Amino acid sequence: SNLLPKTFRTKSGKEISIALGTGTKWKQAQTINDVSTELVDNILLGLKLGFRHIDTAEAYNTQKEVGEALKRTDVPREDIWVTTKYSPGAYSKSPSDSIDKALAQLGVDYVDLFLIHSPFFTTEQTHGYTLEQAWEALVEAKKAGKVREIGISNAAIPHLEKLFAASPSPEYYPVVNQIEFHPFLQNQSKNIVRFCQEHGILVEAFSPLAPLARVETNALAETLKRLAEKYKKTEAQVLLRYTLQRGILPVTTSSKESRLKESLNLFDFELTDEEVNEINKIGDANPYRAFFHEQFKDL
Repeated sequence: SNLLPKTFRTKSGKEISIALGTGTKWKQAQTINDVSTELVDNILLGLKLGFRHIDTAEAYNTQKEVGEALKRTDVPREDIWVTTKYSPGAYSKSPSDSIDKALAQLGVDYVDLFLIHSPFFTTEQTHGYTLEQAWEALVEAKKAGKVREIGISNAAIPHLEKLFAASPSPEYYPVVNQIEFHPFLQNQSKNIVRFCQEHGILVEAFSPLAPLARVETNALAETLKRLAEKYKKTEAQVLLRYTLQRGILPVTTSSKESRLKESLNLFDFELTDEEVNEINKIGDANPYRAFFHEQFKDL
C-alpha cells in the first residue's frame, strides 16, 4: 500500500496500522499471572481511542493483560491485529507450547502475527530447537490456523537467510522483522532495512522513541522540537511520522491518554524530504544502540 511497502489486514479485512506495545512488566514470581490493572486499563483505553494493533511478547509478561482487554473491549476481535512472540531465552518447553500458552493467556483462538523474539539463543535454551527447527514449528502453527502470519525480531540478513531455507515454500517465508529502529540506529544490522523491503518483509520499529528516552541529547533534540512546533505536534509524533515515512511500522508504548491519542494522530501531516534527510543526517552522525550490543557487534 501507500502506508507500507508490505502490508497486512485483520480478519475483517482492515489494513494494519500503528501498534500499541505493552512494554515489559517486571514481576517477582514468573509462574503466576499477577495482572496489572494499570496495563489492562491502558490497553482498553488505547482500543477506545482507535488503536487496532496490540504488540506483546511471552517475555514482556503482559499477554494476560492483553487477554483481559480483548475480553472487555467493545471492538470486535476480527478488527484487531494481535502480535506476540516466542521467547527463546525459555519459559516454554517448545515453540508450540509457547503458542498454546499465548492462545490461553490471550483468550484467543488465533494470533495475527507470531514472531521469534530473537535469533540469539541455543538449543539448550529452547529445549531442543535451532532457529530453523523453531521456524518449522511456526510453519506448523500457521498451517493449523493458530497463527496468521509468522516472522522474527532482531534478525540480521543471515538469520533471515536461515528462515527462507527452513521454509517449505515461499508461502511460509518470514514476512515481518521487528528491529530496534530510530534515527540513531537506522540499521540495526548491515543494510537490514533495504534488505527487508526488497524481500517483502515488513520492518517494524521497536523503541522508535529511544532518542527521547535517552538522558543525553544532541542536535536531534532541537531538530525534533522545531518540527514539532512547525506541525503543531510533539517530538514523539514527529519520530513516529519519520518512522512511517521510512516505510516502517512503529510499535509505541504510550501510557497517558494524551500520549495514546497523539500516537494515533499521525496522518494529517508529513515531513518534507528535507526534514526527513535532516533527521537521517543528524541521526547517522550520532550512533546509539539500546539493545543487543554484543550480538550485533559484528553484524
